[PDB]
Amino acid sequence: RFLCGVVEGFYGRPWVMEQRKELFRRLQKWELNTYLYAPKDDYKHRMFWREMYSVEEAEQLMTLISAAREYEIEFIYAISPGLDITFSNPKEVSTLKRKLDQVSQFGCRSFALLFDDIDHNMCAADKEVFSSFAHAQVSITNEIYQYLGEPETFLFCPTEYCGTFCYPNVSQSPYLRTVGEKLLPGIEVLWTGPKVVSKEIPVESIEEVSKIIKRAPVIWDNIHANDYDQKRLFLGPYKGRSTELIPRLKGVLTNPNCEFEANYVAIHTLATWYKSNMNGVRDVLYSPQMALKLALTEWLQEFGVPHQFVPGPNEKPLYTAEPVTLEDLQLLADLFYLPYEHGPKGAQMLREFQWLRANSSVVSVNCDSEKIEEWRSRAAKFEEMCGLVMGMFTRLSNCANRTILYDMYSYVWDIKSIMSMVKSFVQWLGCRSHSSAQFLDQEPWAFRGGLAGEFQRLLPIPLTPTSKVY
Amino acid sequence: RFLCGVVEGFYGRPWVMEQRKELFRRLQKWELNTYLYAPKDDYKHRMFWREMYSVEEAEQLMTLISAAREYEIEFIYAISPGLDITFSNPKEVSTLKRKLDQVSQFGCRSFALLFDDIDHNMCAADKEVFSSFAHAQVSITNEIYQYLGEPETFLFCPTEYCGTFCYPNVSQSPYLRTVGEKLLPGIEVLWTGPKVVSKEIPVESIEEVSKIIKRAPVIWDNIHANDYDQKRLFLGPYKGRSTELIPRLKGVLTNPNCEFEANYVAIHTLATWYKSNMNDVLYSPQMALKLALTEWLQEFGVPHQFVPGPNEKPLYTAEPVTLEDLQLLADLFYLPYEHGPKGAQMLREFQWLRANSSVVSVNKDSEKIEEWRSRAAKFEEMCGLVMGMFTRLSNCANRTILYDMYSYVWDIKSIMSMVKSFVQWLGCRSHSSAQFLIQEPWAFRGGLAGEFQRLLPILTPTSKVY
Repeated sequence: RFLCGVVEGFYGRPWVMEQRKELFRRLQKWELNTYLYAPKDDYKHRMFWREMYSVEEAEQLMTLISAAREYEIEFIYAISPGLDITFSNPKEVSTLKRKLDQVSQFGCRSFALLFDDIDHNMCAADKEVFSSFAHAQVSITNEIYQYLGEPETFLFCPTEYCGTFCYPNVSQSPYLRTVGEKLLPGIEVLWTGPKVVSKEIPVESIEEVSKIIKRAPVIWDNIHANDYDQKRLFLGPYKGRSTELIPRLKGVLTNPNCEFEANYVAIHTLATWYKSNMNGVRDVLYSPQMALKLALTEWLQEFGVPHQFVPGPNEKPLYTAEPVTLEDLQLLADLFYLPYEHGPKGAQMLREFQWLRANSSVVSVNCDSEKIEEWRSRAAKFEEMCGLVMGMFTRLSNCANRTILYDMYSYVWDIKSIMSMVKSFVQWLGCRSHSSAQFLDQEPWAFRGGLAGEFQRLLPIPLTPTSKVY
Repeated sequence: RFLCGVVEGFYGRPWVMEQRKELFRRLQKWELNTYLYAPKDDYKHRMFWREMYSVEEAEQLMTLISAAREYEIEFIYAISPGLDITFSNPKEVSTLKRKLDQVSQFGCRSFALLFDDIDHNMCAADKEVFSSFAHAQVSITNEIYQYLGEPETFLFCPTEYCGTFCYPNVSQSPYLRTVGEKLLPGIEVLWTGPKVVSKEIPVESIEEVSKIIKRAPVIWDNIHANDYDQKRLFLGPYKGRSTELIPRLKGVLTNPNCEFEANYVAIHTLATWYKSNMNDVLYSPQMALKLALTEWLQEFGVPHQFVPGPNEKPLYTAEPVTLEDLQLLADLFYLPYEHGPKGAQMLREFQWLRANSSVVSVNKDSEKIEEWRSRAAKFEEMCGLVMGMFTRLSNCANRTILYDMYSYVWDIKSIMSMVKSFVQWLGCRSHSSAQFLIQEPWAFRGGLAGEFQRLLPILTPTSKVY
């Protein structure tokens, strides 16, 4: 019995009910089994955790819970009271019971209390009653677990939810020692690995934490989360998590991109990883590369589905003729790959452009043959690759599935707009030994990224135009 | 008779029907009168301009046209065939007629042909028939204008839509000379000023273009457009266009932020500007901003109890969004070529602190050091105002407004938090051995796009993400 699935647990615009229902269908299809409702900014889940749902909201939740049951997906209702609950007040604890009990009357049998991203400071009244922040949390979590009839699945998200957050380290944390000792053993605890967004989750980091919390954790995986950086998106495969973790874990619930339709790879490849070693104990089962191909091959089929003039040899050919290919998606994913890694093709373009720039002088004076025919042929290879990015954009912009397009638009627009400008600059580097033109005062580009961008930059890390915005 | 209003004319996720209806209400309330339907990526407007609307799409457009009429707003249906059309083929010109006549059967009496953002290259068959790109455009525009009964309002968007796009300049462009000469005089021409996103639209730039096109243009204003840069948003006032342009113009239609609810300031201040000299002395950008923000505020407390003791945990949700929070948010996301007073100020203070950083990284020059400390503390407090702004907005009852703006407000507060941290660290340099970043997200900020952009020519802070 292993919880594998998705947690809607990020900041910003939550998913709407139609999308949650569609998620359940995808989860079932890929043989996953769990959804955890935890959208940080759905107002009645965290900020206003005290308010009961209205009649309409109640009707929408009942329908959603029914849809989970119909798709053989376990629906886990989480709540996040940690920003302002007075833990020692029994009127507050009753409010929390009332809320959760309203939800069980919607049909829900699984629950969670989340204490992620809050400070350690307690109010005066809670310090009189509890000796540490952990004691207060564990107390109300135990009291709520028991009030709900000790449900088969109840989750707890600690404030120290990753290696780096544990004062002073994982294995001596007083916060986690208390959680391990006092949190009832039927309750499961959530963990995100060594960091908030863990590049790898090694087996020993999980043995280490399993010992102080005294169970195998459920992983809350932020690998594909993109709420922390406006320009980023993650389409690369589930990676850096050994199939050997599966027997050492109670589950994995991935918290992925905000943009719903961008999560085809993230969820599909998680499912391939789980299925690969569903029944192992205490030979190379999962290949990230092969799983990416499986997922992109299957994602492609959705682009032609919504959600006969033929011009002569002399006439204007159809702008719309060419559909999105598999090679376009392999490329898109390599440009928007993983949090600590660009995909092979993007890393390559970046490396070639760095090289062209630092060897730029070779081509700005007057013929040095062997170095020069190297630069020209790498520069032409690079110009062709920039052309593949524009093609990828152009064909996506024409696909029949507009819902997928809109979710990804601003990302694909951004990369193609920047590759177009990079290509232009490489072209200009190759004219320096005969063109007098300079490259480019004030258009959009002087202010790129807005005010945020200016601060970020000051910290430690028949003649077509140039002045095109669109 | 002057067309003033909004054009939904940007790239990306278009507005949905509920939002367009709500726009009409806002337009009416602020005494504007025109909407121009032109969403670049609504598929049947440009890419697939040839396809007729389905029964459902047809029903939705009839409803929307009815709503425009009900709110005393002129609905102008635009279409953009320029990527694909063979101009010389009469089957193609007929397809275009069929499309537009389906739309007039929805109730629409006003139309537009847009040729923005396409190349000048014609196919072989069109060069046999037309001597220039302009001739071909003007021909089908005139043919369509006449077929529809020479309707009162018909617009044309040229390919050379701004000063910088005119080869070789505005006043000698063969493309614009042809447009001025041959485009029927009842048809109106769209223009965006000296540039795509014009900082100013001076009076003479409009006299200059008015003479070669031989009428007063309608302005298509991209001042507040934000489709060209993922991280940007514009909440500052309508600025850089004199009230004296009004008599020299047939209208102004603003193409604003993609995020619907962000356009409260952009549209309200445009309306204040028009009203000021319907028939700079008359209009103050600053005063117009205040008017619009004070009225915008009222929407935040509206959607779309336990009282803790002196000992107990105080409500996280207690403090509502203030007027001072919105003035600050707007100053951080102001205009395309200008930050608002408060953001320019924070930037200037932070630049100063950084370049005088050395003063505090050694030790006996007292007056310069007590200057740095007190400016550094003043700056730390201002970074705190940005976090306040964020946390109160994140608690407001109008969730629709919040969601439209969330990732921008999150981004600024997340960066000010990191800037503040760095200023704190600069003031420990004369005793702390700690380095700034000891990777986590920050090494890869902006993604691959960010790394290319950087190479073109001009509880720990790394560890906490949220």
